[PDB]
Amino acid sequence: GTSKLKYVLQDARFFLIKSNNHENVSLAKAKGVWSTLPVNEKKLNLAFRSARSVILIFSVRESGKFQGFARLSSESHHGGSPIHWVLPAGMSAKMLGGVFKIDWICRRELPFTKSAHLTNPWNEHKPVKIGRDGQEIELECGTQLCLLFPPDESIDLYQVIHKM
Ligand SMILES: Cc1n[nH]c(N)c1C#N
Ligand SMILES: Cc1n[nH]c(N)c1C#N
Ligand SMILES: Cc1n[nH]c(N)c1C#N
Repeated sequence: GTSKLKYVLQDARFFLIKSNNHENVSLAKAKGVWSTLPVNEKKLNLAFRSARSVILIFSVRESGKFQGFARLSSESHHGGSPIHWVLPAGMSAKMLGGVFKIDWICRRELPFTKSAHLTNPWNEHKPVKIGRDGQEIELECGTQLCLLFPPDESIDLYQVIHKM
């Protein structure tokens, strides 16, 4: 069902995360982690303290799809095991902030064609697929976007509910 999912999303905050390649999303899905530039790291740390759930919705550039969504389980931290991100020409591993732990809620894809009816008030009411890495998505838009994803029957939200 969708009842536990709605419970996790109640009063949540949502952020669009844009990866330049599939490899970084694969790493995030395998290891339960994400690292972003310091400008976004500061926004996510503030959001984590402010809301009962902070949801990252991932999209690989030029893929025409979202690749899933996850909930922050921690603020960012440094000094952990290294993560071999594949970075665009211009981004360096030192330039990345710390590492956030994340719990995946859905590892399934959603094509942009399916979210064409959702606009984001925090990005001039443009379609929700449009946004820079780190763009915040307003509550109602973000909730409806997450509810469009196919259910991921491999995930049990019971443990996520307990972290809240
Ligand atoms: C209203 C409201 N409160 N929490 C939500 N996920 C919503 C929506 N949509
Ligand atoms: C890794 C990572 N963190 N933030 C990004 N825009 C990427 C990529 N590609
Ligand atoms: C991997 C990894 N590097 N840093 C972390 N906090 C993790 C986790 N979990």
